[PDB]
Amino acid sequence: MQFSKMHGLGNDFVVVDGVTQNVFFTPETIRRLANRHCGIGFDQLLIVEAPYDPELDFHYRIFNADGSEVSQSGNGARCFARFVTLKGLTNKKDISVSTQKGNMVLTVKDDNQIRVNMGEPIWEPAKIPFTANKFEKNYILRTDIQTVLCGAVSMGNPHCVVQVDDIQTANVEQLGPLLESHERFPERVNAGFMQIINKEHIKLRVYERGAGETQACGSGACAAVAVGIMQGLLNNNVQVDLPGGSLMIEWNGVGHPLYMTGEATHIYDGFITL
Repeated sequence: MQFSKMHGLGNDFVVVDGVTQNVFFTPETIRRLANRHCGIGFDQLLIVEAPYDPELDFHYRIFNADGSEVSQSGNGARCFARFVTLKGLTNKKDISVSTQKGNMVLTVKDDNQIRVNMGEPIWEPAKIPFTANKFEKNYILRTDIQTVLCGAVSMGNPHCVVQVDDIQTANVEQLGPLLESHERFPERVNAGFMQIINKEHIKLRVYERGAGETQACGSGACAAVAVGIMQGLLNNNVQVDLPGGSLMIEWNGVGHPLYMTGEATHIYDGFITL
């Protein structure tokens, strides 16, 4: 079996062509391959598959080191786009792809970066889902230790964005869990902590739904910028600094889709018989 190793902002993936190859991995095999000392070594596994839909170009699944399939809006999108391009699985500039959760359109920029069309941000509370009487630019959320103000929005997945003075000392450890599993968020939520440096630059930390804080949560960068723009604290093109690295977010407001742009790097190609 052939595979490629790639990385994008804090995460390193093993990407496999599951289109021209029939691939299957027991959760066990995945755990073995993810092991950095006895296996290939990687944070997540990405399989490119047929879409079984004449309107899409591809589909792809992501598995964590535990061998479980996961659905994180936008995750692995850039590595996927560069992989199908490099491997000649497609030659289009705009690629339609579906993930376990939703759909996306990827654009391979001339500068070699990947621009992801994340669609229009969803504000209606009920559609997030988030329990609230009506829409608000800033919602009052009570937690056992503090009442916080936050913007709430959906990029397919639920988001809670709290602004903080200093990203390094923000109480992510305690507020993250309290927000992530707050009652007013029926299906749980991704809790973002945003420090605004200026109208076109922010630093972000995310306590991902069910996974906690990691090196980078793209959909989180999207939500944070969307909220900031909605509140009038940010311009329409913003650089987001996640722990793993930076992303560029562009959103022209309601009626427009939000774009997320970043890099994806090919490292090497491998062959392994399972």
